Amino acid sequence: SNVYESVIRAVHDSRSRLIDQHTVDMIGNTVLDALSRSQTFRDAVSYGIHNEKVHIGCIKYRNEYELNEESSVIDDIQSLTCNELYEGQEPIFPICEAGENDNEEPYVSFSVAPDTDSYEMPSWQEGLIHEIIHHVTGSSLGPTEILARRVAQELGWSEREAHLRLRNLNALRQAAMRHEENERAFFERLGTISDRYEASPDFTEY
Amino acid sequence: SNVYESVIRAVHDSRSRLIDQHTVDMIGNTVLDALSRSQTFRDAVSYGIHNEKVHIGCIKYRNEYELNEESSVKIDDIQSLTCNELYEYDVGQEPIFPICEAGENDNEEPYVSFSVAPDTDSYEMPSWQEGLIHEIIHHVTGSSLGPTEILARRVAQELGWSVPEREAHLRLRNLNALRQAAMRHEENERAFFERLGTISDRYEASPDFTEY
Repeated sequence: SNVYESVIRAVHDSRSRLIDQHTVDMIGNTVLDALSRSQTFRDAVSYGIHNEKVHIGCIKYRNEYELNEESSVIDDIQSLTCNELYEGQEPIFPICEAGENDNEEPYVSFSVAPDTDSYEMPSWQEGLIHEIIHHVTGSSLGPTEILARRVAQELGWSEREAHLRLRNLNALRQAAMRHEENERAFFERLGTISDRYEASPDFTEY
Repeated sequence: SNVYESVIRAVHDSRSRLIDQHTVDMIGNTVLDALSRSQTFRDAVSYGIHNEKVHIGCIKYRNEYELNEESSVKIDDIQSLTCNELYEYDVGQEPIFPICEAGENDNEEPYVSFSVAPDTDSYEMPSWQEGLIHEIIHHVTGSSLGPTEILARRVAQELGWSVPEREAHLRLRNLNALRQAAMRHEENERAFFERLGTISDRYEASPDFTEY
């Protein structure tokens, strides 16, 4: 509860490295739902407090991506089009990792949120929690996937490699399509953040 | 701290009288953003706790609607409403509008009924959000008019949100948010209105939105 507000502000402090407001909300909604309802997320979080691992409140969030080097497109992520997301030769996929900056502050990079009630949401949420789990439990594997599975089950959320890929793809697509009226800037925001550069925290470019 | 968890669970417990997961989501985000960053809102919430008014963690959420009596179209009930009918006729002839109310049930337990939430990043979101805060302001300030109106605009400005003439804008915001919600569930159109009717009859629907 000391921790709910810290996380809320952490999420607010993450806007400039995230793709859209929708992703800002999904993150808030899911991390805090887990924190409230999931006995194993709470133990894992609590463990990190009491064992001098990462305090959830410190964790900030990013939508970092990178080029696919089995592609047949290059250039940059900031110069990609709706259509290129439809022509495993996919331009990009996101950096899904629990990292820390040069200043040793912990962050989670992960896919852009899919749309509410899409098929790919429950899996997205599980993934996000999984990466958080890496930080709070001190882990840089089986144990953490299992752990996240349990959280996902406790919360009622509904080959692995391929599935993971199409999930990460449409999520990109869904987000893109979301802003089709602002396509160019969406990608110029995405390319911006993937270059570890800080964008509009109020998404003024929408 | 203590109130943040209380609210996340009020919301969770509010699901069965809420129209969809998006609205549940939007409510949660909006109330916690206000509680995190708005000094006026926190001042208002504190007051209610200290002075034996409503604790916010007490408050549940509803999307009750009532039929527009002054509407030409005859539909027997909400559950009977159709999308084309929604889309079909504009303000002043709309079948139903939101019940915006800071009420309580017969156990004196507090609730806020309010419009369904409009789409993410839509024109109506900021005003919706401000209106949700308004209704909560009524509970936590102990009230039952301009003072609360003013408090609410203040909260909205402190947070960076946007916004007779007022009524029209409001009435149009309400209707457009209903149209967006309706369109949001185009694959389950009949269930959308069945659920809206059930909530509007003051009965509980499934907390997991199993009809979608």
